Amino acid sequence: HEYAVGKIKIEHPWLRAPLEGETRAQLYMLVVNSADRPDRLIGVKSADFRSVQFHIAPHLVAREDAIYLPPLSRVTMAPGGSHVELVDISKMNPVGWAAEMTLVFEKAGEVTIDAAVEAPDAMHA
Repeated sequence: HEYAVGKIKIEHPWLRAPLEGETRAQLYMLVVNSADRPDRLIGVKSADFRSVQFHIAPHLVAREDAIYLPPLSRVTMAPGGSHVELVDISKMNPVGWAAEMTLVFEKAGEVTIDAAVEAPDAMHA
């Protein structure tokens, strides 16, 4: 599933469902900036959770609340690598469903995605 707005593409967003009793989960998506100018992912809007923390290379233990995207760049995400932490989850659809959220890019604007809800220990897709 690809989403696109402006020169931004978001490929195959998916998340690990939170473990029973837990309120955090990891989300993974390929973000591509095909513009000759930088962009910034500055917000993730959802009624499902309070906030997000981006963990991106280099220094994956450090977090940030936006992602600066250089021109002609991408962020690849997977378990053990770059990822988004969804923080203070109040509700999440079942495994096999999707979670609706809106991404806000400073230049490209807003796109609503449906991130696939995968098993809590899923490694792909």
